[PDB]
Amino acid sequence: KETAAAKFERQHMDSSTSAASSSNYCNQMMKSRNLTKDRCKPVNTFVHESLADVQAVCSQKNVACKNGQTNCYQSYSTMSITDCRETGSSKYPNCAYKTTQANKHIIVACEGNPYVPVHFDASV
Amino acid sequence: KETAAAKFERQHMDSSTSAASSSNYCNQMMKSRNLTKDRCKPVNTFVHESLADVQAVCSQKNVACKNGQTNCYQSYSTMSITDCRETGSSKYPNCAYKTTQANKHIIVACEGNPYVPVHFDASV
Repeated sequence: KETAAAKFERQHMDSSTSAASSSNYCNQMMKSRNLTKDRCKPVNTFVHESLADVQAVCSQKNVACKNGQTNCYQSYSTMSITDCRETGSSKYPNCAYKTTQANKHIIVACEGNPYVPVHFDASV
Repeated sequence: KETAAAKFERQHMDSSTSAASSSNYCNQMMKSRNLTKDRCKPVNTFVHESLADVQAVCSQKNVACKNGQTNCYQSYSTMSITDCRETGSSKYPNCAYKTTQANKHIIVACEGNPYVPVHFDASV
């Protein structure tokens, strides 16, 4: 239904903020992006950069993905990212998360034509 | 026949060094730890802290693991870790790695009695 590119954007992009505002950012974002609909998605990272900057990563440092594929790319520059981790007290449907704000390099998996991110591998 | 805890130790503990020595660290360790044996393991993290300090994370902050279950723990403090990522040029049996040294929080999955790390979930 939803495009892989569109899926990465809904799950990992937040260009409208430069950073996680408060400690409640994850609680709010995990829910508005539908990642809490049938279960509490345990982990998720939001990137606070323009789409253009994120798409540009597909042409930066080529590295192996977690699974062995070689279409992974690491940003040369650090980016404003928000780490969301489900806490030990969260119970669906009251999904609860720990918000962690940081500047880190990102690793995404790119595919298609045009060549854009379709998968969030990791942040380092 | 290694236990899941012994496996964790071989793969992710580097108590003997306070930090990644140099840019060759990953090439050396991936090999000596047998992670380059039949194939190049694409990614891996070494923790540079005493085994005691890492086992202690199993009683620190409880978080959801990547798989959704809640036997993961996030260390209270940052720890010295080295990130090893297989580069695009790497070719078995001559595995090539990019070494990244950083001070980050670690998330491990815990199991057994005593309750010790058996899986490296991520660094944040």
